[PDB]
Amino acid sequence: KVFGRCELAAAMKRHGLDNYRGYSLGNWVCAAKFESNFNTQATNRNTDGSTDYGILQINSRWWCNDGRTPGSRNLCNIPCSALLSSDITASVNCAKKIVSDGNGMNAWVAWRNRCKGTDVQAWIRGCRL
Ligand code: NA
Repeated sequence: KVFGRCELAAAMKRHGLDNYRGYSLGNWVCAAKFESNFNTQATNRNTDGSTDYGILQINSRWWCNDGRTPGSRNLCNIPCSALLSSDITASVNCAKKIVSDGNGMNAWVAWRNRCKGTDVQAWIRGCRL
């Protein structure tokens, strides 16, 4: 599924991401935009052989099991393919564990490089939220 900007914002808010660990909703929408272009089916391989999955590009090195990342962890206790669903529940619940791990949203390279320190509230402007 390719989400619209306000559609995703509304769904993230319903799932409790707005101001989760202090990150306003615009941060999460900005992160999804530059991680996946709002596409739930996005995948990208990393140099170490792990793979990033879904709208928030969650990595198989730590967070999910894809059967092809030996020596890795599965801290969200899910198969990585669950992160590609049109239903973003699994992605959001796993993202809540990531952002809680001590590094905040700095865990997402695209957030630190393209969202942090910008006007992230612009990403929800015009939405009925
Ligand atoms: Na894994």
